[PDB]
Amino acid sequence: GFRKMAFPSGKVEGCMVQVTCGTTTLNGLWLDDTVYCPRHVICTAEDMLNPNYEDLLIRKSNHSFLVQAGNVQLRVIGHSMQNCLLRLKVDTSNPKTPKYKFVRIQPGQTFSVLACYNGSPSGVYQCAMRPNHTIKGSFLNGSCGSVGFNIDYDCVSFCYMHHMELPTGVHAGTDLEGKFYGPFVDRQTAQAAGTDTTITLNVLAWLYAAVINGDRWFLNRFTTTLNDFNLVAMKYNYEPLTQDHVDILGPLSAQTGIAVLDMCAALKELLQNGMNGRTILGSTILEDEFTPFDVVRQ
Amino acid sequence: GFRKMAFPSGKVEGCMVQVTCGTTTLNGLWLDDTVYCPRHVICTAEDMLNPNYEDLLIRKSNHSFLVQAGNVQLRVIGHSMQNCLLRLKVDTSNPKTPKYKFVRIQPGQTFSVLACYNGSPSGVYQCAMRPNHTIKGSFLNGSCGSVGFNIDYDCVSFCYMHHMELPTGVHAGTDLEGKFYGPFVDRQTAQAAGTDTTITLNVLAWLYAAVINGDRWFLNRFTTTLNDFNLVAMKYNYEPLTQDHVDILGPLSAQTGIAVLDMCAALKELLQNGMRTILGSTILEDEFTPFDVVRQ
Ligand SMILES: O=c1cc(-c2ccccc2)oc2cc(O)c(O)c(O)c12
Repeated sequence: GFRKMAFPSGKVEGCMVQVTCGTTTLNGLWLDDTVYCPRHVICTAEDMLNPNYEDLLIRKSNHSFLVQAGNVQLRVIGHSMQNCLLRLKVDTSNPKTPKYKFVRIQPGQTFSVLACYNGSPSGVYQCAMRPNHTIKGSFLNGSCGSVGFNIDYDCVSFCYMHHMELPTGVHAGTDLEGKFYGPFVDRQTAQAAGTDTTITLNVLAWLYAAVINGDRWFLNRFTTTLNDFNLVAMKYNYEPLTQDHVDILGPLSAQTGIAVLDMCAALKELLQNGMNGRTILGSTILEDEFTPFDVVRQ
Repeated sequence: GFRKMAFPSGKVEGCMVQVTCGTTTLNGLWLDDTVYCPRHVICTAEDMLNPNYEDLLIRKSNHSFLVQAGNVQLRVIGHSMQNCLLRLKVDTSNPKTPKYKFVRIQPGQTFSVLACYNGSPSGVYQCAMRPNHTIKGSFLNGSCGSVGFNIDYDCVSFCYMHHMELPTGVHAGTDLEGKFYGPFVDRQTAQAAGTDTTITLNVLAWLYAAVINGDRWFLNRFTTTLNDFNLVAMKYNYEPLTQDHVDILGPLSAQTGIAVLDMCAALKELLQNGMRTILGSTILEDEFTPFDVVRQ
């Protein structure tokens, strides 16, 4: 009844191409006359903490990159490195280029991922940027260069390009300027992310979504202080709630009729006692990948 | 890393339009020179208690249906009824019509929904045809005509068109021939879905997925016949397992080394004793197919 939804992916699907350098093939994003892809496509198996990407790329030519848009092949007439991305300039300008921008999303925010393989889209799902700057996504081999995005109006805000899977199985990538999210580097060495936490602002948004959907069982008559709640949050590996967070939830406090500090009391009770086998909005776990904005849209 | 994934929606977005008739607008599906939409578009709020569609349809002309594909308007050149669907022959053939079929989805199978409002795609989600022929979808006021679909290769198998919410909160609709899923009718009436049952095939697939992910407390060394398993399942309102279901679980069984009937013996104990968490939750997921699982 209330479920994760992904943006319609059509404006992105039209931008997906396949980029091959040597014996390596991944996905790239074709916008106007530029193709973006992860730079480790030049990289053989010297990915193993060896890569000097400046050295590997100086030895390449436009000729060494093969880019296919569906059936058609596009001629690479230029190339450059932007952080951990390749910028391939091509002769044809994507007729399907949408209105778009590049944005760097902040932890806790959500976006849709179009999981791609050899340049053909295969799946779409919603997810979130974790506090430790990883995403708990679904990426197989060949998904590299898949992009994450939000759509507002006719405009596509790209926020993520996929680069690698970490040992723990979470995923790491960059924005569309090629700067990584988090402490990661694009080399096949072992890398740990920071210890993750739970997105408090999103759980509270979700609890509001349950109230707005006719699920009030977890509420109570109590209340707590911002700091008094925050003390419970730390004991449970939850992100401290900022005063601004409260201000973000204002509109939802209104429609629900529950004061933000009251919902914290409810949440504090849920964390301490558990859920006793009941469910909220259909889930038996405190759900932290809907934003206030997401809940408003449904 | 197990998430519900929807198919890419773009091959379907290219086909969504806006049908208006009177003061009622909903969504329509535009393939070639025909536009498909729910026939209840021609009803008034009054004529919703016991409508005679053939009557209401005879009392309408081409010029009675407004079909808008974005800013452009399409001209209705013809119109007929196909069961619970209106077929509007249109001015133009859709330049963006993909390779497609009309398939009839079986209970337990899944599909992607493109939730549209005013012909404008809003969002994509995945869901399953429940055994009681409803779906637990996400459809607000204005979603009728939104379409459900699967993609295999470059081809869109259309399988659902949305028509109604039932008082349960769940949703009912037709295939793209206009034949409803279930016993439901496009009249405001006292219809309601039957008792739902759990899709046992998908729960068994979920258990294989959890085993693959390192969760395996629920296994046991007991065994069960198909027949003794099916008898227990039905007492708990789980679908009985068919011969074909057992085969569809073949790949997952071998990948795990857990024989199908051994996983059934584990599910049997969970049904009779309860749970403890599986893949993070205490309720068994039943909308993840065996196919969803093998993809990872
Ligand atoms: O997960 C991936 C990781 C890497 C990689 C290479 C060097 C250092 C770190 C990661 O390359 C890839 C290339 C692909 O075509 C693909 O589908 C992938 O999933 C990966």
